[PDB]
Amino acid sequence: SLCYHNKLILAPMVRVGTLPMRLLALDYGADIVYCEELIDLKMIQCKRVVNEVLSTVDFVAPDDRVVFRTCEREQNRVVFQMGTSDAERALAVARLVENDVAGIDVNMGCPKQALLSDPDKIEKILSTLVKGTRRPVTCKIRILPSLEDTLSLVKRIERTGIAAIAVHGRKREERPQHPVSCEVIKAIADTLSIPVIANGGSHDHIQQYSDIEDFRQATAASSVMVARAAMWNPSIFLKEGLRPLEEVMQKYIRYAVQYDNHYTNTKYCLCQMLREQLESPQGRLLHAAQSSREICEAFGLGAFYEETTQELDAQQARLSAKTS
Ligand SMILES: Cc1cc2c(cc1C)N(C[C@H](O)[C@H](O)[C@H](O)COP(=O)(O)O)c1[nH]c(=O)[nH]c(=O)c1N2
Repeated sequence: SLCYHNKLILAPMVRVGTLPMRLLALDYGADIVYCEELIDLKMIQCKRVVNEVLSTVDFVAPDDRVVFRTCEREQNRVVFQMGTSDAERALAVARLVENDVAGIDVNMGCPKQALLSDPDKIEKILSTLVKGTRRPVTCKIRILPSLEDTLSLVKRIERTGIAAIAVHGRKREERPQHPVSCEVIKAIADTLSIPVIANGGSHDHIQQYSDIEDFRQATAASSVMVARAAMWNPSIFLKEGLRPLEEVMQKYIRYAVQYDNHYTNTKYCLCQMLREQLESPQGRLLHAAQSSREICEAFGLGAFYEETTQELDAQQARLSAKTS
């Protein structure tokens, strides 16, 4: 049901791509939102729990930590990314989450101790997945050192029946400071019979909404996935123009509290948004903050925090045995 053509996509990002960021990207016009990479070996340990208090579906590890949290609002739009090096374990993890997500993605940059380097194994993991789940299956790659090797590999990958491929147009051995190769992404999109999601354009190509469609045309790709630009301000997806960072940060913080996001993750994401402004008044208050309450107070959201905490407590009582 998920279509990968002509879309704006939030790229998978460790730490950044937890539920609050995903929901905020959807608010601002992203069509598809990837979660952070999560490890198959960790996910197989988790229990699926319907959390009626938060109105979420939680995947909860044996140490009681919530590894992945989702909700009905993103069900039709969220793509689950795993790091895997074992076909049958990947498939078990996909079946664990498949009823709560719209797509399953494999990060080819992830090791086998990169998967990208081993077409035999890629073909096995991806064909096992494609055959075994009712959701579309994608993968995400970095380009190889030679143009010709890159084109042969993607032809191999494509024959596994995946629905789309995201291509970060940088070689493994080069920083984000090196220019992105639109030439290569164009050659891949020209070659492949499946949609290609261009990636790697933030900063050097993508500073405002209209840069996204420009990058898509330069790459001749079907869609564009955005990571760093969205991490800095997820209203990058909004056709009408960027929103003021204060509005965005407050909206982020509200989601983080309403979905009981761990405060260290909330703080990490805010620090990425405030990257040029750690010395601003709010920057310094954030730095000192050691709890979600203190994060909220740093942004003028103390009354919001108290009220929401009371709401979530009252919801918990309402939904307990005693009320029955
Ligand atoms: C903080 C952070 C975290 C991650 C990443 C990046 C950043 C900045 N990236 C890579 C990312 O998806 C993307 O390919 C690159 O950042 C290039 O695209 P942009 O130019 O940033 O839009 C990444 N890639 C991936 O496949 N899975 C992941 O979970 C991560 N995590």
